[PDB]
Amino acid sequence: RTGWFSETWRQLGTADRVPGNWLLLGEVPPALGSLFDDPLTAASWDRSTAPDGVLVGAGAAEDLLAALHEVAGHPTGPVWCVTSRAVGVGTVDDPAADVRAAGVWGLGRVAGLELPDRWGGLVDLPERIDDATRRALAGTLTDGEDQLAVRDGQLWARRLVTTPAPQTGTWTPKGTVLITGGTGGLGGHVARRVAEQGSADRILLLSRQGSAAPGATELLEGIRAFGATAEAVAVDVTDRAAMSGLIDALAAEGAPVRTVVHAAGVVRDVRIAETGAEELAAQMAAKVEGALLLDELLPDLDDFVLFSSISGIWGAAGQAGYAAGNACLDALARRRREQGKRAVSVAWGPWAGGGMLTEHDERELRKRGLTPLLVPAALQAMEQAIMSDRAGDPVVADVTWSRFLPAFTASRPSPLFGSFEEKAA
Ligand SMILES: NC(=O)C1=CN([C@@H]2O[C@H](COP(=O)(O)OP(=O)(O)OC[C@H]3O[C@@H](n4cnc5c(N)ncnc54)[C@H](OP(=O)(O)O)[C@@H]3O)[C@@H](O)[C@H]2O)C=CC1
Repeated sequence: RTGWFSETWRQLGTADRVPGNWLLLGEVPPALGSLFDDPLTAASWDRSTAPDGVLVGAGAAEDLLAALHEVAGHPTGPVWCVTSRAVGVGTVDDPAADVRAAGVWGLGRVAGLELPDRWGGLVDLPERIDDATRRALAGTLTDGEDQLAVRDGQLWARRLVTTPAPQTGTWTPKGTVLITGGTGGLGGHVARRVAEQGSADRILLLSRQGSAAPGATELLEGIRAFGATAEAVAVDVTDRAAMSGLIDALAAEGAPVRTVVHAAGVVRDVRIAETGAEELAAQMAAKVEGALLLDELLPDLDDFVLFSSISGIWGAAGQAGYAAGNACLDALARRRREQGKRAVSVAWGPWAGGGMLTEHDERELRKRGLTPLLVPAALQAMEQAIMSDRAGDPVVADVTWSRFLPAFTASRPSPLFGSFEEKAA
């Protein structure tokens, strides 16, 4: 049975300062630096002394990555990371989405899994740090929650819960459908689904390999049987000149892009300790910079569909960059909807039937309570997510909680999944 889940936030039921010898990294603003008496910086810290805590001010995943490299191999107290505009609590005073800040949370969750005894947590604060905000943070740093937000002086804690699955009509995309990563595994399944519907004029499969991609010839032949024209174009989704050229040429033909499905991306297994800034950027490029470029160049679309991952929802060891990029996608969908435009980001669990996952990957996933979604089930859930009468960003995965939770929490407890614990209501 296909699991549908969503992020939600629980309002929790405060100090004037934070005692001790703290190390402040990244950009900690003056209204927070003043909570600490004589705090250390990266420059002033004598690495032989263990600070009582670390506070990292991060605007993007790279900032948190840099801070974690600074403290690697040195004893410190808990490492806490503060952001702003990184999460949407669902209150009236929620700020507008900051795509790059959201990446901090994707990476930070992975830090919790890789460095379970060292990682403190994430706190999202309002942009303007008033006295109420100062006190909420101080109480948090002085006092098991590790994914927190401050809104109107109150603390909220992040949770993952079930939602209802949308019950919708049929997805019938029209005109030109652009599928980035379209010659890949999931891209190909989506391409065939679109073709089968018989609603579109043109299906464009975009990837760096284009028509030179393995399997592309057979994929295109199969699509071309159904009525729409189809082509594979060899284009880097991060290349502004190439992307703008393609989009402009289609509009000039009277066949402008009307739907985007963004499945371009890469996945690597590299611990934070082994991930440099350049590699982090390479890991995030197609997924994040591609999506941002698409959003910019295509303000008027019927649909803008981002293929995200459970990695950006709850994290996995070795997936810092992958998780960060996926968290960015979820934020971009929120941002685009705030601008009055259609967008959905579906945070998928593993799929069966090819792509990123090898036969062996699939068997290890099942071990930790993740069963690959069958392709028909996944595609149906995709249609449901797109055609939903209400905006949301769904998490869609086949999770067996009795196996998943003990594996996920083996090295570190997780209040995120409270609703799946023994006797949870
Ligand atoms: N398989 C799964 O279980 C899961 C997949 N996802 C997401 O689905 C998407 C596709 O996954 P999947 O089909 O498995 O993976 P694939 O590797 O099969 O497909 C990825 C595609 O992205 C393309 N790509 C990578 N970089 C660029 C770039 N700079 N410009 C244009 N295209 C690029 C690749 O082609 P090329 O190298 O030719 O450029 C390839 O076609 C990914 O974004 C992934 O994160 C999410 C959750 C689960």
